[PDB]
Amino acid sequence: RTVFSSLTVNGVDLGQGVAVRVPSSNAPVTDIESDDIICNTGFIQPVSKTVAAVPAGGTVIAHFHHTSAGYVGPDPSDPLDPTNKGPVLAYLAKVPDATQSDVTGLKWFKIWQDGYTPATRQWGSDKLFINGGNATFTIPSCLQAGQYLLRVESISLLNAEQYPGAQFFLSCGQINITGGNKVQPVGVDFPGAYTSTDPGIVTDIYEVGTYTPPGPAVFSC
Ligand SMILES: O[C@@H]1[C@@H](O)[C@H](O[C@@H]2CO[C@@H](O[C@@H]3CO[C@@H](O[C@@H]4CO[C@@H](O)[C@H](O)[C@H]4O)[C@H](O)[C@H]3O)[C@H](O)[C@H]2O)OC[C@H]1O
Ligand SMILES: *[C@@H]1O[C@H](CO)[C@@H](O[C@@H]2O[C@H](CO)[C@@H](O)[C@H](O)[C@H]2NC(C)=O)[C@H](O)[C@H]1NC(C)=O
Ligand SMILES: *[C@H]1O[C@H](CO)[C@@H](O)[C@H](O)[C@@H]1O
Repeated sequence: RTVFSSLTVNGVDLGQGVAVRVPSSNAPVTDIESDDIICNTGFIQPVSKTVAAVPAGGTVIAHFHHTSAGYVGPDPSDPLDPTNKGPVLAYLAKVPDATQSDVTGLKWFKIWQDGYTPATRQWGSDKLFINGGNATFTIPSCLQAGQYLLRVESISLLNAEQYPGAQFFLSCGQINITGGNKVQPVGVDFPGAYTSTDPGIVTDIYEVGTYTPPGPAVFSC
């Protein structure tokens, strides 16, 4: 169990809950056909009306912690219990307004992931743990400026030998990409991008040799 609940943009911490729709619970989403797979559900109200300005090319940190409160001191399961092996992923979708309530029917492109590295037997989740819940990635330099949602996700595959089983821990940040260029990548639907036959979603982690995280290939300029 883990929750993405704060952002840092080019080394500046925005504050707990700022520009993120923070779920009230650290309970996972498990239904990949639910609209809950888009940006989670049950947000702490009132939801932030901050939209973080981020230059295209800028470095973002999405902060995960064990609970929706963020950092509350030492905890052996903060940011997650590292027995929960799996990937970490980040997607963007262009939106008319990053504070709009309706997140359905958006087109999501993947900008970062960290899956499994066979030679070191290390998962993205292990690195997230080592990094104190910091999922650090760059916003592609060539993107069209404007408002976007930033969907960042930690998947636990501990119970993923069947479907349902995989546990999806995700939130959406609210950003305004500045500068940039004119690229508007092709995206995928949520729900829809993840299916019950995807071997990134149904897998035995005690039988992993190679692993491919679910969803489309990472977009890069
Ligand atoms: O079908 C029903 C489900 O939808 C429901 O789940 C709840 C759906 O409403 C959620 O609250 C939302 C949170 O998002 C707000 O949107 C904006 C977020 O950005 C802000 O900057 C802006 O001001 C907000 O407008 C939206 O206003 C608010 O309603 C709630 O958290 C979910 O639990 O459950 C019942 C199902 O039957
Ligand atoms: C995770 O991210 C935070 C940024 O939110 C890092 O904290 C900052 O570290 C820099 C340089 O190391 C300092 O200038 C800031 O004063 C720190 N801010 C804090 C502690 O709130 C933090 O080091 C990262 N954690 C890990 C384990 O990498
Ligand atoms: C944002 O910051 C990181 C270093 O903190 C860089 O690695 C990245 O290229 C971007 O400048």
